[PDB]
Amino acid sequence: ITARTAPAGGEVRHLKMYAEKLADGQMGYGFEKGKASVPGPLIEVNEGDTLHIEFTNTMDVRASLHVHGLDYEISSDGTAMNKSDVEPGGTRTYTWRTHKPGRRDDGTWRPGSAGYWHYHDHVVGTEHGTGGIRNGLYGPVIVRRKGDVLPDATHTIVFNDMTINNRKPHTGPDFEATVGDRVEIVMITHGEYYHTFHMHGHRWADNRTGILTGPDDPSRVIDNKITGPADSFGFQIIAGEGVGAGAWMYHCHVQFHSDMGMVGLFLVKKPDGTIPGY
Amino acid sequence: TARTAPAGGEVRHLKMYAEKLADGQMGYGFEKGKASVPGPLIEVNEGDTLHIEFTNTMDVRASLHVHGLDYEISSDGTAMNKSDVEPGGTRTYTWRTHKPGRRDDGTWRPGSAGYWHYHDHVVGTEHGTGGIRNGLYGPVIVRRKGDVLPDATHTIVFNDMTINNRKPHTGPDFEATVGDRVEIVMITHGEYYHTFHMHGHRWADNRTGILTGPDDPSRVIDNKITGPADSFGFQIIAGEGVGAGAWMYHCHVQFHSDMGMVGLFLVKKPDGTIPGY
Amino acid sequence: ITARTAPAGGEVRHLKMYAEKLADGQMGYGFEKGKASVPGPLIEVNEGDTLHIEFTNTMDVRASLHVHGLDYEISSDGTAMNKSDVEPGGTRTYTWRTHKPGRRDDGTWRPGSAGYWHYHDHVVGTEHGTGGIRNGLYGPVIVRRKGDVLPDATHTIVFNDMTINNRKPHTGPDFEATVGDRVEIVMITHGEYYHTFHMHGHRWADNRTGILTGPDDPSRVIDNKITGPADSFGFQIIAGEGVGAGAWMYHCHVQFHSDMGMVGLFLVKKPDGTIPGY
Ligand SMILES: [Cu+2]
Ligand SMILES: [Cu+2]
Ligand SMILES: [Cu+2]
Ligand SMILES: [Cu+2]
Ligand SMILES: [Cu+2]
Ligand SMILES: [Cu+2]
Ligand SMILES: [Cu+2]
Ligand SMILES: [Cu+2]
Ligand SMILES: [Cu+2]
Ligand SMILES: [Cu+2]
Ligand SMILES: [Cu+2]
Ligand SMILES: [Cu+2]
Ligand SMILES: [O-]
Ligand SMILES: [O-]
Ligand SMILES: [O-]
Repeated sequence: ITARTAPAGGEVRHLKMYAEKLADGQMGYGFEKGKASVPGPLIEVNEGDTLHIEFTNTMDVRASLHVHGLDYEISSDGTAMNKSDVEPGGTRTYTWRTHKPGRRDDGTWRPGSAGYWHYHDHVVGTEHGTGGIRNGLYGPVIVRRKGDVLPDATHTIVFNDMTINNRKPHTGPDFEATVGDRVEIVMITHGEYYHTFHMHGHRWADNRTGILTGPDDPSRVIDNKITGPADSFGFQIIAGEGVGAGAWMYHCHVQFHSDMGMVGLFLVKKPDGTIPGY
Repeated sequence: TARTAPAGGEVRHLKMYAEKLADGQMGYGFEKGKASVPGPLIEVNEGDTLHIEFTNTMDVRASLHVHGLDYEISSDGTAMNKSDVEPGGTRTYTWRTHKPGRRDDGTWRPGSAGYWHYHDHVVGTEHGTGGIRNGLYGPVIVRRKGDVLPDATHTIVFNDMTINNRKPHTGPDFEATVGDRVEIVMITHGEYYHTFHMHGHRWADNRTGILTGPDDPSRVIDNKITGPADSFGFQIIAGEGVGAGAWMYHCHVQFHSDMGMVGLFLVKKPDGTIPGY
Repeated sequence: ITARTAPAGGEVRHLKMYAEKLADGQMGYGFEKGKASVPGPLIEVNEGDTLHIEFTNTMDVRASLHVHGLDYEISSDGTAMNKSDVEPGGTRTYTWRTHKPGRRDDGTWRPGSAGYWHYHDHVVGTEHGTGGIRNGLYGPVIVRRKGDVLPDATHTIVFNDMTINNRKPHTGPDFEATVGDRVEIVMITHGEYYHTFHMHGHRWADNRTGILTGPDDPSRVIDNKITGPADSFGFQIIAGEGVGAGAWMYHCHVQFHSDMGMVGLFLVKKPDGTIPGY
């Protein structure tokens, strides 16, 4: 493999994070005050890393940080029940850990932390974060295994109820690549509805990485994936591989959802920057 | 050095009843007056045969239908095939299981092993809609030789918008000690899709919920979409890498968790305490 | 393996197809005028094959052909946006390609096209084909890998909203086999609803082929599979294996759906043609 690959983990990392009310009534996470986003910023670590997150709640209601997949003690689970949320104006340090896979004392195989995961609020509106998730308090987390192939770019697509990334219907988001780029997609679902994520012109493996290890990998190859609230998966594709440049739609394939605006464009450009037809 | 399942091939006999419960629910049991919702766990090894003498103590027809396991049409539990049971009647159902292996044509026949379930097929409608709603469902585990055995098995059924037909916000809660090998059988019934989530723990999305080793490509998840009659299971080490605590499990459909589809996996320290209580 | 198996692909194939309004208001695809069907005809190719489809729209509204899984250039994506649909009475040639898996220049493993796929309209009623799909413009596509086991027969089961193959409730379809037949099912979902496909007396592997490669195959074995709009999977079973002859139900296991008529029969006959009980 002459693609770039992830190194062995084991670093201690520190991060500052905020929750902020946005002017339009949404709520977002950010690494810097005044720079919150929906979805929140991507967090990327290597198996074995530890992450300490000093989280400041700048809002006038309690809020928290809850993460899927990664190791955390009960004091970092982000729930009111376990006294793990954060009062208005307060600050709390959360700790997320990750571990490599390996053989247990009893001979069984402990799975590693690697995967496409996500974080979100757990106390805004209800004790399950229903109002916080609705308002935009969610973001992606990637844990890489040593040797995983690294992409040119990562895009995050969140089906939150009947919106993509809390955007107005029929406003994408769109993103751009050049034929041949290695593009990574993190796909997260939140809210009340099931969805089916579909991409024109591209396909991926329904496994941890979205990639086949080789000719022995039995994972199915798909272009359409059912998802429900708090499901997270990811994959990498070679933009335009075997199909060329174009305005490649991605959308939820539930027909009513598609018709109501759950559609975006994967704009794959020729080496001269053009898109066939535009 | 964990305990593992032996090779199967025994003929087993079981008595089972369907009973109307005082509150209007219906449940299966191994003994009259000891019916439960979910019904009792049935556990066999690949190659075993199970003969179930089933007695319907209710005033309506009822049946037993099973997923995954081999049965002849006379044991499919449907009215169509005359395998339901009249009120007060008794019928012997036979379920079989087989090991995987090579067919004459060189193809690979899959075994019966898996996390399965049984349920009524004739109460209320000819698809068991009323019987399932009333509580006539239960788990079945078929083990492959060499499968790792747990310390304890718990059954979690999302039946419409309830867990195990319980009132909203009443669990069920389960208890373990840090380090216990805990097995979960997860079954869905009714009209709704759900997403099963556990705080602090994760499992492999494959037959056993466990990876065979470094080559196992199965994804590792903590959130699984499920629909009516889906069944899966897994094993976790309670509190592994995360410690003791009151660990929530719930459906992650936001309205469903808000409406009460939540329980607690109470993982105790060796002194019996739960951090915070 | 002394079963029949798929050969290596790499042929250029040509096909004529039509879209046709049916007397009852449905719309169907066909290989010949007056022989349209819902589902449309099965298209079956080998990895490496190319397929040129000369598609004629005989209807009074625009219509198109969009395919999942297979390689196509943007000019064959079947969307209005990319000028890829067909005006009333018009004709257009679509090209679908397939490729085998293999090693990329960077050492990564490119997945092949093989799988259980499907095609459908993309412009009737809305720009996502909502009206065309509703009316019956969908059909199965199988791409075989060299060495794949070939069945005795293939049946296509489409959960389209709350119908099977657009049929009236409680009218099947029913299929017939003899104990020991190798039967292939292509299972496609369309519309607005999620479903769970269940077959009495039989089970399959939740992987690309529905079959285990051997004792090392980790895929789960199931008899109940959740599906959403534009999901497609398939499998092979040995009719009556270990269970014998009988009227074996298949249905959606959503209780309201089976009660409302999403039920059919897999009629597995003894060598004398009878079905136990009839
Ligand atoms: Cu939670
Ligand atoms: Cu959707
Ligand atoms: Cu498409
Ligand atoms: Cu969550
Ligand atoms: Cu049934
Ligand atoms: Cu739910
Ligand atoms: Cu969680
Ligand atoms: Cu069932
Ligand atoms: Cu589309
Ligand atoms: Cu259905
Ligand atoms: Cu069944
Ligand atoms: Cu489609
Ligand atoms: O959660
Ligand atoms: O069933
Ligand atoms: O589509």
